[PDB]
Amino acid sequence: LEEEDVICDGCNGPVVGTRYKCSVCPDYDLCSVCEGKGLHRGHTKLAFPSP
Ligand SMILES: [Zn+2]
Ligand SMILES: [Zn+2]
Repeated sequence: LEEEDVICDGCNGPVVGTRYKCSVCPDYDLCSVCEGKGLHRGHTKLAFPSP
């Protein structure tokens, strides 16, 4: 089947658990690893569960 998966704009890895979606940039997300590394710090991101 076709599934919609979230891939990290930082490491191209899967975004599972908590996803950080930028509130300004279009279709931009980070995994918790890339967030921890402090990527995309200039913009406010939305943090919510990624099932
Ligand atoms: Zn990442
Ligand atoms: Zn942004």
